[PDB]
Amino acid sequence: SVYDAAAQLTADVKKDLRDSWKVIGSDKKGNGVALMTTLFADNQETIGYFKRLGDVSQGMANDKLRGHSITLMYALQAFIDQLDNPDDLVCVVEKFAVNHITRKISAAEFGKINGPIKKVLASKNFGDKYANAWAKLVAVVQAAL
Amino acid sequence: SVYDAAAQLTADVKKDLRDSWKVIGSDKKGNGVALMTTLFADNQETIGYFKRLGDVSQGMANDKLRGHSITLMYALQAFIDQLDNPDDLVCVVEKFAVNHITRKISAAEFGKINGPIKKVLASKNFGDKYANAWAKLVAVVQAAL
Ligand code: HEM
Ligand code: HEM
Repeated sequence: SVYDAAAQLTADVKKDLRDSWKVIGSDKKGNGVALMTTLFADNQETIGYFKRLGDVSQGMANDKLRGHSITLMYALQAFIDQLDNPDDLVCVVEKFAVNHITRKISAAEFGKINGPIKKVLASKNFGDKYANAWAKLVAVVQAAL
Repeated sequence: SVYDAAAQLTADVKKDLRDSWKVIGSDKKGNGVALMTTLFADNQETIGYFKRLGDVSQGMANDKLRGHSITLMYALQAFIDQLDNPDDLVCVVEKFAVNHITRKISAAEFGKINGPIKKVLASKNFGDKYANAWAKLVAVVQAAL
């Protein structure tokens, strides 16, 4: 359950999330778009869920993609900000899951974001330790889908 | 249209928005919930749009309401962060409008949030000067609906 997955965020895992986010969340537009383009490149099958965004290969020049990418980073920001209180992290995660459930996005489908995150982290000199920490966070959202 | 509404966001308006957000945004859970509960108390009819949240009379103690309230504050954070680049503000505001248009929330209906904002600001001692600035930000969103 989401309450059990949230308890998997141990002390060091939370610390690593904060340390990496400090750098990554420093450029929400840049890292946000990079995150989305990497997803579409490594998992072309997910582009179908984003028909409304139009020509996704345009990248930064696509206003709708840019708007979505920026917005996505604020959701991550919200998660990081709730790490201190498990009860608040959970209600924020379930709130966020509502619309993804409506789009019929499964836990397995959501998990495809781990690849893009690992690559963006690596581009910033953050290794496997950090990618695994983020996977743990993503797993909390997966438990709610 | 949205671009034109953004044009009303002058240097002084943006300054007052950033100064007031520095305080209001420091307690997203507290002020977020205060905003929602004030909206429900002053305009009971708006509760119709929030059936999913359940017993909203519970306030902060209602996990779903608390979850939605915290999340709402990150949308405002996004707007505030894009104030210096109209191009980014616009794409973020339009991205934000998508779900509200789908819910059939008109510009007039959305405008009902102005009262709650004015009251929350006043509780922190931010007068009409600041309330007018925020009304202008809400007007940019209204232009997108
Ligand atoms: C780090 C992971 C992710 C984050 C933080 C994230 C964040 C968001 C946010 C904040 C929104 C806007 C609010 C809403 O409508 O729910 C959204 C929309 C959306 N998300 Fe997610 N999401 C993530 C991953 C995914 C994945 C992996 C998929 C699909 C395989 C997905 C599909 C969608 C779709 C289709 C939309 C609507 C886009 C539009 O039409 O503008 N999301 N997501
Ligand atoms: C400045 C004011 C407002 C902000 C910043 C805001 C922010 C948000 C955010 C971030 C979400 C989550 C993403 C989404 O589903 O779109 C949302 C959801 C929603 N908003 Fe807005 N909103 C505002 C005012 C309103 C108003 C006035 C209404 C209606 C009278 C409204 C009705 C809704 C509803 C029904 C949801 C879904 C709630 C749920 O079932 O969890 N919003 N809003």
